[PDB]
Amino acid sequence: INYLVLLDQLEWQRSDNTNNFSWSVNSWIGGDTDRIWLKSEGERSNGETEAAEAQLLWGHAVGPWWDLVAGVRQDFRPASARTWAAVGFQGLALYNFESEITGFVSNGGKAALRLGGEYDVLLTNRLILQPSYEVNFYSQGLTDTELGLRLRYEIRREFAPYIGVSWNQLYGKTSDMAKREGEKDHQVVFLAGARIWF
Ligand SMILES: CCCCCCCCOCCOCCOCCOCCO
Ligand SMILES: CCCCCCCCCCCC[N+](C)(C)[O-]
Repeated sequence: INYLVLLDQLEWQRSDNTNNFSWSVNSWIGGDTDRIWLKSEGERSNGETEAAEAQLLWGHAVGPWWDLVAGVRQDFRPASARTWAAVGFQGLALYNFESEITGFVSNGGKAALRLGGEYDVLLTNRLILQPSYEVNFYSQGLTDTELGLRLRYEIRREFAPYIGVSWNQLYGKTSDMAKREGEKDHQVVFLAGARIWF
């Protein structure tokens, strides 16, 4: 009936001797009370997609801005794949906020939880500063946090180039493995990209 295509982040990322193209896409299709969400979010470098993740979710409205979502998450790595059942809650109001809390369950008793949010701070009607956060837990369990700041200029409302920074931290076993591989367990990542929706 209607739809929204929101390519929320299409961005090249630069940190310590790393470089990738990353994406975060969060789109939906349907009616006023029920919709199908298509989410996708991933990284590639050197023509090799290092990692990709997709979710297909039924969203049922529970109030003016919030949906209950239930569906499937599919993770891809070059030599492996993993399927999760997903259930959570998703809020979205364009030019205001997005917020999500989703749990995931997979075969081997594996569970995960993701918290995320962003909100728009209008500097002008077209220059918009967007702080964001994402928190990931895994249990077989806090694994990682990303605190972002993206400054976009809406040329068109449909094409908004931006620059930004993300403060990324690892925790616990993920942090210990990072250090064991000779790497810091935190990064400042620099971003250039575009936000596109229609
Ligand atoms: C509030 C905005 C913070 C601005 C931080 C500075 C961003 C500077 O970098 C912008 C251009 O670079 C972005 C990432 O680079 C792409 C990765 O590959 C490039 C290879 O050089
Ligand atoms: C279970 C997740 C909790 C999310 C908290 C939601 C905030 C409640 C108020 C925002 C809007 C609620 N509303 C109006 C959609 O019903």
